[PDB]
Amino acid sequence: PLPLTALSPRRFVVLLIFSLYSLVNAFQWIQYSIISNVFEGFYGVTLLHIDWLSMVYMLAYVPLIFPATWLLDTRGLRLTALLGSGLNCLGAWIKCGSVQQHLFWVTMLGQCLCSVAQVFILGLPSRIASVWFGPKEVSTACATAVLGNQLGTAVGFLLPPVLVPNTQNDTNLLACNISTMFYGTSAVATLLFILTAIAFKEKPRYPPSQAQAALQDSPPEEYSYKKSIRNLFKNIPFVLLLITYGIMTGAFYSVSTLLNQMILTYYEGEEVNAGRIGLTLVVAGMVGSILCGLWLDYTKTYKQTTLIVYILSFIGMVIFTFTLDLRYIIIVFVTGGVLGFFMTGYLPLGFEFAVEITYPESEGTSSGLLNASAQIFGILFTLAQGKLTSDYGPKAGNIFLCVWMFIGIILTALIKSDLRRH
Ligand SMILES: CC(C)CCC[C@@H](C)[C@H]1CC[C@H]2[C@@H]3CC=C4C[C@@H](OC(=O)CCC(=O)O)CC[C@]4(C)[C@H]3CC[C@]12C
Ligand SMILES: CC(C)CCC[C@@H](C)[C@H]1CC[C@H]2[C@@H]3CC=C4C[C@@H](OC(=O)CCC(=O)O)CC[C@]4(C)[C@H]3CC[C@]12C
Ligand SMILES: CC(C)CCC[C@@H](C)[C@H]1CC[C@H]2[C@@H]3CC=C4C[C@@H](OC(=O)CCC(=O)O)CC[C@]4(C)[C@H]3CC[C@]12C
Repeated sequence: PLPLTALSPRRFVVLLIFSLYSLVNAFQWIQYSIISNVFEGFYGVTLLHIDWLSMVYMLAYVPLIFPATWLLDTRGLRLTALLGSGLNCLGAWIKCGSVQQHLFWVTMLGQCLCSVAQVFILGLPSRIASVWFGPKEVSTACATAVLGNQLGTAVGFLLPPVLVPNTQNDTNLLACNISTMFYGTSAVATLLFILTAIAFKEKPRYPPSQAQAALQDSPPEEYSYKKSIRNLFKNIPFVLLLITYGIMTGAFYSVSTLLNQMILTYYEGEEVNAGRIGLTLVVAGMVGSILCGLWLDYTKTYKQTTLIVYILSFIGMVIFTFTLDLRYIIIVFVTGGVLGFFMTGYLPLGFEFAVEITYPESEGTSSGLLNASAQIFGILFTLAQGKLTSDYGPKAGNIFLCVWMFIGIILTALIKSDLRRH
């Protein structure tokens, strides 16, 4: 109680503003893929181009996460938030000027800018929660921050199909709809960036928590990211957890990117239904994350719960694979909901397991490695599954995903640890 601790209303504002612009970023990640056929027709490109529009996020994250983490640690929260918001706004504005049949590269540049923004955006939740919220409010603030990005992904799934119908016959109408969507996104991003500039302060006048007061009082300490990574790789259980988490997240990313292709293969004129399926998957994933966190809290064992969740995710993936072609959209809805539930439920559990197993290694390095593995696996799975679907049909790529999930289960079982919640 020696230092003075107080809570300011501005924290909520900050938690809102980030949760908004981060949301927007997530939207921009999946806007193209969900209507990938429409953009393919408009730009006269192949589906691989639209897949790369989504994979640029993953590609940009891998080489910039560690530099971004260092910048956040050294310069503070405000600079990172401003960078993320401004980059997202600039990417949206560039996309606004990319609405033409011969200007795909402008949209690619805007998407790359949004990808660079994501690197700054993704790391802010926990740091903001610690800096601006008290001990009891930290968990809720972090949950809201992550839910912002998840809701952004869900909205990116749902909205573009409604906003941009597949009017390939009329180029003017398609261009007008794409321009409307881009201008709306740009306006929202600009407003959020202005709000971040005006109100997003570095930290409150007084620390919200005693732990935050101690952290701020402590002098800065330099950390060697390379040494931390080398020590982490020595931990074979952590390597196995990294591989499994990357496999699962990459499978989710590949399914999200190629969902439109799989749905359009068997159901025609169902882009809106595909977006609804994606939104159902994301919402079920949120619910599964909450329920799996509760299950882990009750049972208190990382290994058993993680393995069971992985097995359930594999079963759901197989069910979706072998039910997609039944030509019933409701079955696709249910299977996608179950699959997203289990897949997104796995992610927090695996992340916590990897963070705890790596102790006392810095959480930043482990988080960066986990996310980089997720991005790499997502890129590889997206490429392989897209090629398989184009050449042999969605079932081949889905079976490839199922095989990778089975390999992930095998790796998870091989993990040797008795770690328990403390
Ligand atoms: C600044 C950071 C975020 C990195 C940004 C990198 C991108 C500008 C690069 C990385 C991978 C590239 C893609 C890698 C492979 C392809 C497939 C390629 O396909 C063809 O040329 C097919 C031609 C045919 O149809 O015969 C077209 C370019 C494209 C989309 C590339 C476009 C430019 C990309 C997205
Ligand atoms: C498990 C599979 C699927 C993914 C494995 C990924 C790693 C092997 C790669 C991915 C990103 C890489 C990092 C990307 C950027 C940098 C910054 C780079 O900075 C420097 O050159 C200076 C470092 C210093 O200050 O000592 C050092 C290597 C490092 C940490 C890299 C180390 C190796 C990493 C973690
Ligand atoms: C850990 C990594 C290295 C695993 C890689 C596994 C791939 C080599 C497998 C996984 C899914 C397989 C595909 C699943 C389904 C099919 C459909 C299949 O269709 C056919 O024409 C033959 C069967 C039939 O008659 O229906 C042809 C092989 C193919 C593309 C398979 C080719 C081999 C794939 C890509």
